[PDB]
Amino acid sequence: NGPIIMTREERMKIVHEIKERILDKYGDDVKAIGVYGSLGRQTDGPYSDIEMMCVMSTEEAEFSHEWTTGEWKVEVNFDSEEILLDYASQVESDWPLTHGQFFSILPIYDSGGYLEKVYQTAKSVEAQKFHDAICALIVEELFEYAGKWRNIRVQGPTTFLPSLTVQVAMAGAMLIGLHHRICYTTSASVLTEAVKQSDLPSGYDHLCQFVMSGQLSDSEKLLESLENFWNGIQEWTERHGYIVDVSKRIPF
Amino acid sequence: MNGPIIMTREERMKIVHEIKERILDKYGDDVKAIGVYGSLGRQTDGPYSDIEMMCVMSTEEAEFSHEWTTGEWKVEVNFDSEEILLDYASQVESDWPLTHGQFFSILPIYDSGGYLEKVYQTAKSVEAQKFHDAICALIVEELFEYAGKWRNIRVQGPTTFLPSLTVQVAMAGAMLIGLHHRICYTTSASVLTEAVKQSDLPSGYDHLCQFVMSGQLSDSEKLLESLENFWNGIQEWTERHGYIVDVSKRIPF
Ligand SMILES: [Ca+2]
Ligand SMILES: [Ca+2]
Ligand SMILES: [Ca+2]
Repeated sequence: NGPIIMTREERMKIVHEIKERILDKYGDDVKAIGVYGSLGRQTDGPYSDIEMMCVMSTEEAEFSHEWTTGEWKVEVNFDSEEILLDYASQVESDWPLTHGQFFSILPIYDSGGYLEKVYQTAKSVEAQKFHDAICALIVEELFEYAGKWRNIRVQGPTTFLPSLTVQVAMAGAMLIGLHHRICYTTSASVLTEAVKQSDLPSGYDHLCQFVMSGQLSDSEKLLESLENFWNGIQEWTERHGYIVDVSKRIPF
Repeated sequence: MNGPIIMTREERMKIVHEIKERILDKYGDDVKAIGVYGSLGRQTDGPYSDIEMMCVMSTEEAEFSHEWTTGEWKVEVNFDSEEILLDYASQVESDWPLTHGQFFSILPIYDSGGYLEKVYQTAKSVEAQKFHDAICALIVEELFEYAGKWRNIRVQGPTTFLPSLTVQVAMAGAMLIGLHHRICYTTSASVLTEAVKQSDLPSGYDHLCQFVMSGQLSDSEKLLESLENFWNGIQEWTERHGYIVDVSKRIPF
């Protein structure tokens, strides 16, 4: 029947049942249990899934249980303190999408201030890591997407252009999120929050309008808008000092 | 950088061999094999395609990569020990149809002892249970989650997320189809076109892909209807093929 509507009180009842199950099963190996995501922020919608995190004392612990009841869905991640802290301090290309977890933790069980430590680690990441992540995103994603749509212009298929344009808009949102060091609230709010930030690359707002309105059938206009955004990227990185090394033909 | 420039396969292969000689110079007899994959590996590279290369190392626990651009072209070279690579080649994730075509597109450039053939044999010999498990996980981890997201959109917005969400659902449906038929899509651009040509699709998937491929994603009510129809098709299809776990308990551990 798919996911059903639930109240925040019903979801918190489920969360506390899962907390008791975790403590019953894993005992003294549990350091902390938290709720994150929309429920952690107390902004869960009628149909939201449930996301929980556990900090384990066991070295190298890294597993998860993710299931449905037919009516709702739960994901519980189990990590050692060291593994969780390392993950909280790594800035990947999709950091603005993934690390909102650490700014939305609602502690429900904690034997020693562990979840507060995780939050402090996540918020204290040095500026250089975002600089590195931005330069990596330009090479690994945006430059690659530019080749993809330039291939489409000369040989098709234009049937990929709507999906690719969605992917380019999301990559630009990651670029903006890394620059401003902000984690988007939900996947649904990524594009709306991205285009409200200051110092956007030129052409990004215009590109996102096609994506947000769903008007992705004019292939020529999309290709022109993608090229305009790609040009805006170049000027923007120059403005903010996100300079990619292009000097080495083989960098090893 | 003016972005990716037009190149011929001849020009791209010239770059590939320059990279090969550097790899052999630097790592020497620790290099067991070097291959090209992707579109260049398939001899179907387009004018603007990037370059992807793989290196099998003899070195214990070797696992690194170099990914760079010259401003005109972009290269990624992955270096893995044989055991690490073969383990990766036999692991089936939700995006297996998108990642593992690599192992069916190897163009051998250097090979000291049948290593690249071994990689290919490992990738093509994955047990059926791993695809069954990956499909059941994909249903929970992505499709069920997406259903909650678009039902939230129906009742509280934002509809500005619906075109992107519909694209993501179509892609997840393509992963489901690719796992079921054991097929790896050639390129990112051909995922949906290849997916809808497979047999025995969940009901509603063709209609959903029609919105995504045409780019006509502005009618939110039509998208929501199409998504629910595909979600109904998922229920019927997974049940008919046995991609079903017991969901009766609130906590299954
Ligand atoms: Ca790539
Ligand atoms: Ca790798
Ligand atoms: Ca999730």
